[PDB]
Order: sequence, then C-alpha cells, then structure tokens
Amino acid sequence: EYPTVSEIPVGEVRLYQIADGVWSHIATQSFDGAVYPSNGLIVRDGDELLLIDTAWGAKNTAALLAEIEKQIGLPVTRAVSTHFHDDRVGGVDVLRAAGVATYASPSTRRLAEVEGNEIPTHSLEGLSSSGDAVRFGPVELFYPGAAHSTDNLVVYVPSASVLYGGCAIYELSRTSAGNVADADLAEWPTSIERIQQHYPEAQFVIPGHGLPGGLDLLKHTTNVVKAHTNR
Ligand SMILES: C=CCCn1c(C)cnc1C(=O)O
Ligand SMILES: [Zn+2]
Ligand SMILES: [Zn+2]
Repeated sequence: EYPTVSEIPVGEVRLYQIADGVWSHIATQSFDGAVYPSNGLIVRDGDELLLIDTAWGAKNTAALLAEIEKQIGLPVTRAVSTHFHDDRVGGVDVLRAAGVATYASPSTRRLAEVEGNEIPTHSLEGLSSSGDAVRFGPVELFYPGAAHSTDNLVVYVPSASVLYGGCAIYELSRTSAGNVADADLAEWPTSIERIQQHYPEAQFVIPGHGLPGGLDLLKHTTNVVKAHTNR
C-alpha cells in the first residue's frame, strides 16, 4: 500500500510508482514538535529524470537521490519546486551540488529569498498569471492563482493523467486546514476550480502531504478550507 508517516524514519525516503515511469517520493520531517509526511513527484524525461519538489531539507533530499540511483538508475537532471516552504526547497543546495539544474517560478524564487530558504537557480518564465501554463519536459506546469501560497503551482503528467497537487490539495484523512499563515483563503476555492477545469480527465491526484486519491481530493479541499471561515 502507500507509505504512512509512521513507517518512514526521519531522513529516509521511499519511492511509490503511480503510473509507468511516474513515481512519487515520500519522506518525513519535523515542524515545531511533530513529524509530518510530505510528497513529491518523479517523472521520466527521455533518458533523464525530472524531480518535482525536494524531500524536505538537505539530509532527506540527499537520501532521495540515493534511492533514485538505487531504484531508478537514471540521473535527475532538472527539478521544479511548487512554492517556497522548506518542504519544497529544502535541499536545493544539495541538488545543485549534485549537478541538478534547479528551476522555480520567479515569484516563488523571491519568496524563498525573503523568507530565507534556499533559492532555486533558474526562473520559470510565463507562469506569472492565473491560468498560465508552460510545458516543462514531460509535464505541464500550471499556475492556478493563490491557494496554499500565492505562488503554488501544480504539475500534470499528460501521458498518465497524473495531477500533482502540491501543498494546495489536502488528503481525505486530513480535515483541519490548520496552519495557513501565508495562504490566501479568499481565492483558494476558485483556484482549485481552475484546476478541475483544466485537468478534468486527471485519473490520479496527489497532495503535498498524504495518500493519493482522485479528483475527489479537490472538492474535499474546498470544503475543508471553506469551513475554516464559517467556523
Ligand atoms: C502536514 C503538514 C502540516 C503543515 N505543513 C507543513 C509543516 C509543511 N507543509 C504543510 C502544509 O500544510 O502544506
Ligand atoms: Zn507549503
Ligand atoms: Zn507543505
């Protein structure tokens, strides 16, 4: 089955195939006094691999490349980051050391600078507006307006109808929006509908923290963020 947070010690990384040549990676990190899981994506780009989001910090991101060479054996050559929180750019510096071309949105790149996290080298052009999308390697990058954070992207793999939600989609088991400091609640619901519009065929949805699902996840996220307001 899928990995849960308890099964993964801090600083180990597991890979979970989703469709052909599309894995996800799970690892665990501690934020204040707990240890949460986080998810990322791995996609085959011809003879190289494209990494959607770091593990969650340097040590983990290190083990990720370790796992990948063991399990996949193709090299990770580029890497795109969903937003600026440590669970997405923690380990950039390691990747860049490991020879991996690190990419990210401009907005995201600035927000990382300001908040003092690692900063991906290259800027992603033409994702600046709501609904924009640019085709990066074997995936489409899509910007759907503010949600979990004003910059958050999502990643669709057209070949496999996989949609990478990033921290902007929750899981079912998750019910409490909870920590929403840098999150624009007022726009998020629309922003998810922007997704359900553009990627409506999507037959594999993946959140930033937890077990995958289908297009149901979107709707479950809207409610959960809705009832953050009326309660
Ligand atoms: C399960 C995550 C709780 C809040 N959080 C952390 C610590 C990192 N990312 C998030 C999130 O909500 O996306
Ligand atoms: Zn985040
Ligand atoms: Zn997160």
